Amino acid sequence: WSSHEQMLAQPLKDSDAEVYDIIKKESNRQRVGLELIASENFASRAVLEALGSCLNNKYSQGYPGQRYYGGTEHIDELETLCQKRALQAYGLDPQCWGVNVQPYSGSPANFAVYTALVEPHGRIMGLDLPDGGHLTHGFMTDKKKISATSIFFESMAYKVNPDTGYIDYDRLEENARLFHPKLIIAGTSCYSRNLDYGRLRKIADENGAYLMADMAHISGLVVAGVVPSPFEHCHVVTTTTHKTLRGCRAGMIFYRRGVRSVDKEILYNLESLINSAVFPGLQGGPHNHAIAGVAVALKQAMTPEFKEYQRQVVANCRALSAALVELGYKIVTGGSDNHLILVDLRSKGTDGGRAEKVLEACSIACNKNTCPGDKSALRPSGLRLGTPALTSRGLLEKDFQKVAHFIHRGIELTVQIQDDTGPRATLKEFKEKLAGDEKHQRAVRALRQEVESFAALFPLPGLPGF
Amino acid sequence: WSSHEQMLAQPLKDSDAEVYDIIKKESNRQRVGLELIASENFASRAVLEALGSCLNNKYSQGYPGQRYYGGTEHIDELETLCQKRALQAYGLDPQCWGVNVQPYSGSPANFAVYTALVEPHGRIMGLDLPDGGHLTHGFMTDKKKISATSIFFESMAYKVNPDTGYIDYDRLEENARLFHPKLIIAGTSCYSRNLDYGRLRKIADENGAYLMADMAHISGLVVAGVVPSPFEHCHVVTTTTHKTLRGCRAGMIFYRRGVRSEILYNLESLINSAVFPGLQGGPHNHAIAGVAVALKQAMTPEFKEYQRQVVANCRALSAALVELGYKIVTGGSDNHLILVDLRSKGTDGGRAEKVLEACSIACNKNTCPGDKSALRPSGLRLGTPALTSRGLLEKDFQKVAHFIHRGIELTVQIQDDTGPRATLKEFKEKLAGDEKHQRAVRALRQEVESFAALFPLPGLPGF
Amino acid sequence: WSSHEQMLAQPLKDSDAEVYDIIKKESNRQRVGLELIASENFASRAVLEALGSCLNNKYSQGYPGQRYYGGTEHIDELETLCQKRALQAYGLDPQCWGVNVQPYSGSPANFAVYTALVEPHGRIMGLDLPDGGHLTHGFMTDKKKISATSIFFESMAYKVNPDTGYIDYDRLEENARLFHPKLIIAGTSCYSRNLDYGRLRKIADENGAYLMADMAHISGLVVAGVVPSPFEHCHVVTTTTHKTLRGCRAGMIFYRRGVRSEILYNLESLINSAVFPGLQGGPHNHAIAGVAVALKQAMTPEFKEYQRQVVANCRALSAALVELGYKIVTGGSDNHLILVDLRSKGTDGGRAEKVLEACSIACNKNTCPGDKSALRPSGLRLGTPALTSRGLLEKDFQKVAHFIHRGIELTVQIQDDTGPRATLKEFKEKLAGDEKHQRAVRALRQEVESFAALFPLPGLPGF
Amino acid sequence: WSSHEQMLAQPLKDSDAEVYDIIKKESNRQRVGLELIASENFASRAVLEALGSCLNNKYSQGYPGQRYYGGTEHIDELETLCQKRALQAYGLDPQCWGVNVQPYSGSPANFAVYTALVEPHGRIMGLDLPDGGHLTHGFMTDKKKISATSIFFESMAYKVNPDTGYIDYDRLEENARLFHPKLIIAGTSCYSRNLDYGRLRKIADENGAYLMADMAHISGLVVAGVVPSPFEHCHVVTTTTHKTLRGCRAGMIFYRRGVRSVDKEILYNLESLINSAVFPGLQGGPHNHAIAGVAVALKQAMTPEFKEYQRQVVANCRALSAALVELGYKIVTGGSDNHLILVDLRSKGTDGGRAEKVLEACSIACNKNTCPGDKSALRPSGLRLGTPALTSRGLLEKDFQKVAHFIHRGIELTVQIQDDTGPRATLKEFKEKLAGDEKHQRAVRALRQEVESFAALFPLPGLPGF
Ligand SMILES: *Cc1c(COP(=O)(O)O)cnc(C)c1O
Ligand SMILES: *Cc1c(COP(=O)(O)O)cnc(C)c1O
Ligand SMILES: *Cc1c(COP(=O)(O)O)cnc(C)c1O
Ligand SMILES: *Cc1c(COP(=O)(O)O)cnc(C)c1O
Repeated sequence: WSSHEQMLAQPLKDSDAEVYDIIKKESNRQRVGLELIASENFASRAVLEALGSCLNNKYSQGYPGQRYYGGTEHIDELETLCQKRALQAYGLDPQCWGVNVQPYSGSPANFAVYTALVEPHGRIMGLDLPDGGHLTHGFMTDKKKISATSIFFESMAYKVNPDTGYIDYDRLEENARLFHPKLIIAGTSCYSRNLDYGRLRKIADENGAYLMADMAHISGLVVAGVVPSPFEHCHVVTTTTHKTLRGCRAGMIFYRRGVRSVDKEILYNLESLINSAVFPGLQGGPHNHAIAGVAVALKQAMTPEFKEYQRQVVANCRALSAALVELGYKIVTGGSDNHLILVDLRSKGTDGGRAEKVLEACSIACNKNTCPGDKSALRPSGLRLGTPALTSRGLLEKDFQKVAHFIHRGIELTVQIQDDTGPRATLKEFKEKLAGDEKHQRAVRALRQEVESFAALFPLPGLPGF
Repeated sequence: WSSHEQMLAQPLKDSDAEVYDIIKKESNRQRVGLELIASENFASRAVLEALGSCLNNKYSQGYPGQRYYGGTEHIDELETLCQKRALQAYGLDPQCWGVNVQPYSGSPANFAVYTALVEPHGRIMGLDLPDGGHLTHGFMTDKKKISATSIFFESMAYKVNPDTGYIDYDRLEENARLFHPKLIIAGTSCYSRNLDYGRLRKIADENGAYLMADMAHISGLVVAGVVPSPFEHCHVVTTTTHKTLRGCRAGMIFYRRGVRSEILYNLESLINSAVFPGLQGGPHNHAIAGVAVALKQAMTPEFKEYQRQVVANCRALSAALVELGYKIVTGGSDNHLILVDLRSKGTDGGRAEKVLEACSIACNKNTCPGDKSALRPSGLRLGTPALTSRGLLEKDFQKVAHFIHRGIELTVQIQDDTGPRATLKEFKEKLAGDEKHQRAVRALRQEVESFAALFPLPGLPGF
Repeated sequence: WSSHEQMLAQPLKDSDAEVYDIIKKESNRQRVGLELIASENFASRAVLEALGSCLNNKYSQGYPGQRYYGGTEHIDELETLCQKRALQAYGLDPQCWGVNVQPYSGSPANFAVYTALVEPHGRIMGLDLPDGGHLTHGFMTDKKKISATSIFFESMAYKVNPDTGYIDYDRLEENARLFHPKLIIAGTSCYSRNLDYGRLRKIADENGAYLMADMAHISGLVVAGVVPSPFEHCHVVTTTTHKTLRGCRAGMIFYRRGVRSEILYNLESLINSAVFPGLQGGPHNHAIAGVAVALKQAMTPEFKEYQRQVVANCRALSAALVELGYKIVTGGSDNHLILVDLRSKGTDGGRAEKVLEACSIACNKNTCPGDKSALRPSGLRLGTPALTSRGLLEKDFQKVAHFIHRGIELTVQIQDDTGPRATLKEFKEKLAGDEKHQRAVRALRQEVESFAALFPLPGLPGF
Repeated sequence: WSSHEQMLAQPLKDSDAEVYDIIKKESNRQRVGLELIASENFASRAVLEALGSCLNNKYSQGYPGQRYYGGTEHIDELETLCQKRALQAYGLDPQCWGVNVQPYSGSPANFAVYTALVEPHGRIMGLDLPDGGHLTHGFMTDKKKISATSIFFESMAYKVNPDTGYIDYDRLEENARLFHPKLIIAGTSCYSRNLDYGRLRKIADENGAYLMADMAHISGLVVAGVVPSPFEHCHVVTTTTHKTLRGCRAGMIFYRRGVRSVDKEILYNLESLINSAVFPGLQGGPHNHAIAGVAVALKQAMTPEFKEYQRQVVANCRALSAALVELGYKIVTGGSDNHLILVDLRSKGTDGGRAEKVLEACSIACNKNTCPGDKSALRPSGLRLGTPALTSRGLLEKDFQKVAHFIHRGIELTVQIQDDTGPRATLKEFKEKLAGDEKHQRAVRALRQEVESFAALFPLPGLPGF
């Protein structure tokens, strides 16, 4: 009873040794590994410190103008500030753009938008998952609706041309006339090229639909001006605050304000619809500590250092890509305009399914992903590789060329093991063959060692070993 | 780059002076004010430290043993551990109960459950908002569906008896037969009494519906065994991890496993699939560690003692207000809060909350079962969790009751000066634009803040 | 071809002997039986002749002045005329009322209205089936939506007070506030009392809902002014054109025009668009002519007198049964039918309807407000429209009451012989497989049919 | 009060002179006009006599096995008989096919099927309206759902290739994979070619969807074996009972029974779902007089005379088509396989919108319809012409060649008037110019005379001038 007050003041290290130890091991794992998973990054110490603030305590349902409770003087300064920085970072005129900074994450932001502009059973069109689309843009089969987007709304995907790897805008244009979407989504999870927002706006307008961009993956590149901005043609732009923006996990919803079209002119009614959908529609108390973190990240994102960082991200990807091509690997669309590339491993006689597991055992992180061709999702041919994470650690072109070779050594190893299993062997048997065969296990150990020694050469953003 | 590395290692104080200053002022505001808003609390230093961990960086869609990406060895140890502590804290047998610890907050947890068990347009019944219910349990008018629960599903509320302030279980029993709910919700935002879970389970079973408890507000009291547990009769229990549980903001979904009545439970896979890949993306592992830390602290006898104190304080605050002539809805409370009917003093919570706020006494308005209009709620909701975390005891809450009373008297004054009939905007002007009054506020604020500064403020060292 | 032309000019008797024979036997069955099924009637020769017209051949999608195809000069004269007579028959000012005469039947008319005013998942409230409501007003269980109304829309029933047999308007008033209906239905399939349309309009307005009356059963009584008109308080009135109106099978949708409360009515275009191109295709013009013919006949004093006789007969039949010791739900009736609670004789409508059928006395079972099980309805619904069209008067219905009584006694007998507890299939065996009994049936059938043959059978000359 | 009994026995002629007169004028209109509207026909006297039977009186909700009331001995003989004849007429084995004969019309039958197999918001794919599809197969715009099919369900149309006029099965195959239909509809309102049911079954099976044929327009041709049967590949076949089947207005639902697929095999659950949807789902008391009419029509449809009639129907269409082609008219898909043709009037510098009204004034009935090309529905280029109606009146090839010339004289007249109005004149102005200009009005009168004199040469099926 007396120690209750001490309990509240006791550091994590002393209070919960078990959780503390987990964080420590995790921190060390991140340090000695090579992060190539495209959606991964490292938040700055500043951002992380914001999350532990007393901002966790205040309930502030509503918005700066109208909150359900009082005592929000400072919470209001914060959310207002965060909104100012968000618009600023993207060179947006507050008279043409507004922004909601309360979404809990990327998926919640998207859903708030659908709930506001689409409504139950409204039609939505998004990039097909196997072609690089995201779950939240629609995901269903001929017998079931899996994603909440597909469950509560009516979704239909649009594909990429498998012979070029590019989104087939022509086919989408024709299909939109028959499907009658209320909203079209411009955003991807695994696509290395810029999106033709202008074309998509024409198609959207033609069908009277809204054009929503989900820039989650390129949000950081956009700020630095390294890839064309989606704010030029879209009505709404959703995004995560982590990934390439490098903040804590959260989301934001940018929306247009003012005149939409002439004749006499009609206006944008996006603002109130979106805000009401976020609250009291879908969420409760906003997570202010996360809003401060996002704010901090937005300030850092406007610095020339961040600008230079993003140029480096894209340059590294180009270098990594060229080095892999020189090694004989096939890159979808032949290359990239951004931070990632999709490597078609068919060019090496294997698949991303087996490759990702072998590379993981070597402490090289990345993930499998189907290539536009692929006649089966149960054996994706590609590997998605992104440069954001390692670039935040200071890796430059030369470093990524060395990384390309580690990955290659990995693919060679994966091929070795596969040939040692059989043509009709299962992924489970493959994984087991890799775990219980000292022969391959020796190869793994040796490559892991080089991979981790090379990784330890670079700093690990965050708190002092936390 | 030279400076790029340092930008990422730089402290918040130096990196972003503006945000830092805001936190500082906020920290100070919390310190000198008296927090009586029932859903507020103070997270421990340990919990807050977890949020700043490198756990922020890892993407772990899926679940332990079912991850999309590799490299989740430690994230798995964490989520698994968090689940173990969640079941443990509530004395739940892992063969009868399972738990999802990925919800981003209270509302997201509820929605995941509806999406899993109810499905589009499925019927849901919950306590009517004006009678103390929560938005996420249903909120619509005769012309519009406001809450996402009411938009994507078909909701119908059940009311409390305005003459007793208690949920009218009889009427709910009759209406369930006509409405045919697929799910009934047992949980509140402003109700001072224990819920008759057993009765609700009978009604749910009768209609073949699921009984979901939303213990967000009493989750902490439940752990300490200070109020009956909803795990005894419900099929599912959702909850926030903050509020009375005192963790960081997040949510959890407890669900039954095993035999239901041979017929088994299919809750687990439905709920997990709804959370992901259904509604969410990457879980927030730093928040999961925070919840884990909070669950360990919640099993300590200190936490147990804390919760007893919370309820004792509420009883004391309640008695002191009754002695001062205030009317408490249902006459008293079984938990951490009370709904004070200000009609007994000739005013409303709408005007009272603003005057008390100006005096640095935080609380909020809320309609009382009677109330013939939501635009003039008669009550004030007051909770003891926050101040109890600061060490306040019965004697302290009696002093607090007096400050609140001085406040009510002041609100009434600004009311007599405005006339028996005046808008709320007129009242506020008289409050902020009257020598004697703005002066009255200043004087009470001073005493309120001096008394408040006598107690410690949980959290990180010095902001 | 030589014979092809004649095949199309050939009479039914020569063309299809098998179908012809069926009609003949059916015609004879109708002649020698006693029709007491409340929804049955006999269409006049004039009405039937219209159905065989060349009006069958013309496709006229759309409406007068709004046709898809040309060549509708006469179809337009017809539909326009039919609309004029419909409004006229009910004393409706064409500036306050409009009417759609294309519905294929009663159910299609109701559905068109829901589709127009309610829309997918919109809420609808109607009388509970077991309390005398109609399928199309809502029909679902706790596990399944059976009626298309319950499948495409969200329905919730309102009940009658089992102690009085009257619709409990108070409870409906309270439930409407919680359910938030978009449309409330005033109409029944088995209810002997007038509906409190005024009360229902107050409740509808309070919730901003539309009040739709489904007068299918009393449409004829309404025309003759024998029961209060639903056109006084409702916004929409749907109806079958057969039953008590005595036309061919079809339906109509009456809707208000002008000012509702400035706010006007938008019913017309919504309803018309829902019927077409919404739900139907080419209208059945031969049926529209039949309805027109029936509406002209319905405005004659002869029809007026007929309807008075219908209600008088019901009163007489009712009194004779009461004198015989039978219990009538709500004690009596205001219209053409009565619901007889057979519990007062130790049996149920389920067994009674089958025995009476075997005696050539037609009627059907129906649950009484009390009834603790639909698998053993206690009542028998009896209507006087059909026999009244055959000329039966009070004295005749008293004789009919006795035949029915002899029937009930017989059903009870087959019941005593089967034991206080026996399935329905056992009862039927004893009925058809017992010297004394099948013999009892034969004897009563004979008297029933001899008495029935004393009256004329409306329709075409000789089939 | 006394005459009440007389009132019930009074003939229509004496009872309601006004309605009687209308029928008479209508009967005469049908006699002197030339019916080319593809969905029109003339019911036989036998069929019409059935409609006036005492069958109008009996309420029989439910089905032969289970009715809500008793006294259905004969109604049961009737519905049972009608079902037997329906299956028989189409050479269907009652162990593989079942049939519901209670639908009130064509549209109600389709809706009962959607309600049974698709369910609320289920996806449905049908031929696009402007390409010859039917309303009940789906009809919506980018802002509104008009047809009840589009309101209660989620529909998406599939188009015909505008360069060939044929349904583009390839595109439909691709789109079905993205749309995930639960049911695909094979049926048309204005399409002159046979449907590739086999191809559609492959596509349906691929997506696990049901294949429903709506043979309303070719139902009669199918019975006579003049066009391939949809019962060979479809799971369900809906149809009107009038149109080419020549019965009274009603509808039927044919559905498969027995084994569906192997592996071990799964069965068809269509029967109970469809029956329950019709009742107590959507309808109330069946219209027995209409069921007898359908029965009578089904018996007549199995006669060699009917068989010969249908061959004549198709031969006439071929002749009408050739005569119009020789006159320089463009027929969509170049010709027809059935009872109708879609004439593209662009080949004559006018549209079906103006043409249908001029031809109507000349007592030549037909209707406008957009041609696959058409860049606007507000000016459809085609005229749909069917031969069923006139063929029932005995018209043969020579007769249809004369009809082709009357129609041509009509088109020439329509062109004359249009040129007399202006390039940007409205259809309303065109219609008014045709009604208030004695010059054109004289042309109309003269052609009408020839048209009606020639029409009076043939018999008019039905009752003696009724
Ligand atoms: C990652 C990603 C998301 C999901 O973000 P969460 O924060 O995990 O919920 C949504 N959309 C796109 C385009 C993404 O890349
Ligand atoms: C507070 C509360 C919630 C909402 O929690 P959030 O974390 O704000 O999103 C849900 N349900 C009940 C019963 C509550 O008290
Ligand atoms: C009979 C009846 C109906 C149904 O009419 P149908 O013509 O059978 O389709 C609808 N509503 C009420 C109130 C009825 O009595
Ligand atoms: C005509 C037609 C219909 C409509 O029939 P109705 O009886 O008018 O309701 C439905 N489907 C198709 C394919 C048609 O040709």
